[PDB]
This record gives sequence, C-alpha cells and structure tokens, in this order.
Amino acid sequence: RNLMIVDGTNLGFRFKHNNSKKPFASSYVSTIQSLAKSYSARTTIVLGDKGKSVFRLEHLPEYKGNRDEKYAQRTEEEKALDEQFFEYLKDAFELCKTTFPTFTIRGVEADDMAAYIVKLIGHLYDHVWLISTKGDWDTLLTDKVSRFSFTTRREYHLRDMYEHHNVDDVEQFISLKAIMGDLGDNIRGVEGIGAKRGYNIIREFGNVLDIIDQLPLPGKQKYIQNLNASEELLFRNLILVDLPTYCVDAIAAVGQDVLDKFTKDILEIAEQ
DNA sequence: AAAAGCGTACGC
DNA sequence: AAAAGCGTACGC
Ligand SMILES: [K+]
Ligand SMILES: [Mg+2]
Ligand SMILES: [Mg+2]
Repeated sequence: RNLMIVDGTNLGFRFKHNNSKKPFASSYVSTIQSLAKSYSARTTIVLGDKGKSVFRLEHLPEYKGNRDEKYAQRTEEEKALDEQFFEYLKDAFELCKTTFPTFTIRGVEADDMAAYIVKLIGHLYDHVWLISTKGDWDTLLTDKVSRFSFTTRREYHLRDMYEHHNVDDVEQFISLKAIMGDLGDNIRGVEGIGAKRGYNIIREFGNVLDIIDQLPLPGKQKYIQNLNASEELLFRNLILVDLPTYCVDAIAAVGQDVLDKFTKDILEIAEQ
C-alpha cells in the first residue's frame, strides 16, 4: 500500500465557488478519503499553511511580499467571498484533524514538511502520492514518488519531467527555477530569461552551480549581461527553490525542538 | 516583424 | 496577522 501527502491549503481552493453558498468542511474531508482510496493509501498525511516560510524570509525578505498588496486591492465582492471561503477552510481543516494525521508548523511551509516526510518514511511504502497543484513539488518526483493535481486533473511521474517542465531531471528543474525565479512568490529571476533561453543556457553550460563558476558567460545579448551580474541572485534563489536540499533547514529555522517533535510525530504515524 | 518574456484575469 | 493559491489562457 501507499503513502499519500496532501497539500491541504492548496486543496481547499477546489471548493472556492463565487456562486455556491454552503459549508464544504465535510465534503473536503470526504474528498481526501476518496483520494486515499484512488491512490491505495494505508497512510494519509494532510499538511496546512501557517505563515510565510521563516527560512525563505531570512534569505529573501520580500518572499511573497506581493501578498499583502494583492489582498488589499481586492474589490468589495471579492473580500466578502474570500472571508466566507477562508472561514470555511479553517473549519474544513479542523474537521480533517479528527480523521487524518494533520500538520501545521508555525513559520514552516507545507513544501518543506512534505519533502522531509517523503525522505523520512517514503521507503516504508510501495509508492508515495503527493496531492498538490503546485508544480515545484515535482522536485520530489522519483520512480516511487508521483503527484496528482485537482485543477489540471493530471498525474505527474518522473518519466514525464520533460513533457511537463521542459527539463531532463530534478536538478535541471531546480536550476531553471533559480534562473527564472517565480513572480507568484515574489522571487525575481534574471531579467530577460524565461523557459526557452533558460533551458538553452542550462543544456549548454550546465546547472546553476556550474554556471556561477563560469561567470561571466560569453555572448552580447542583454539577457546574458543580466545573467553575468546575477551571481548573488542565483545563489539566493537556489536556496529558495531547492526543496530536497533545504527542507530540514527550513523546519529547523523555527526551532530545534519543533524539528525534533515533527520528526518523532512522523515516525510514529508510519508505525500505525 | 517575429518570438520571447512578461503581466494579468479567472476557475477550482 | 511577514493570515490568505495554484496553473492556465491570453494579449502585448
Ligand atoms: K484560444
Ligand atoms: Mg503552498
Ligand atoms: Mg506559479
């Protein structure tokens, strides 16, 4: 049987409907049960958000800094819908704690908890299934670890790394995200370098650490000039996007005792 | 011009 | 509340 790890806040938006009125807390938990059955899960762990990553904030103070601006500029109707939706999501998450191992850690993102759980107990299961729409969770794909997205309704396997993210493997995916950044997370990338130029540069010169050694790179294009002045940006971004490497550091950032407790809690779940 | 990179609206 | 989301289509 399998392990299933749910990105719970991410999953909540499956029930955001501008037209619908009623609570979804019971239907939220039933959906997780249904997913558990679809992915043959003997163990399901649900993860929630609880603040911006203290780790990522320490390396990039503007991490998700667009949030408070984006939420301030919502219309009257959007604010009213959101306040209902988020009240309902809180109740859904409460009700979920009755039934499944359900984790928040203050100042730690679900991403880091998921990455750590996979490495900690994933080998005790036949397969691990990740329930998230978030594409950078594919930094955790292996032959034994896959992802399902409710928005796209797609399954994502390691063999399909290229078809999805236009890269060969996890390391290339990490290198490309570090170069490109992520506007949604307010992580600046190298100006003028997107997916096409980024992949072309990675395939020629290698992964981000190799590219930094060779700086300045040759070429007279404006985006290469921007790349050659971006050493500090590239190192910083690598720490922000390399989920497998820094997941434990991200949990430890909020306290050694928090890491200790979470480690024990996860190992106890696997024994049940 | 063209593509690329870029910015934004919206469904679930 | 340093609360509170993703990918996608789409147009310049
Ligand atoms: K179209
Ligand atoms: Mg998240
Ligand atoms: Mg995104």
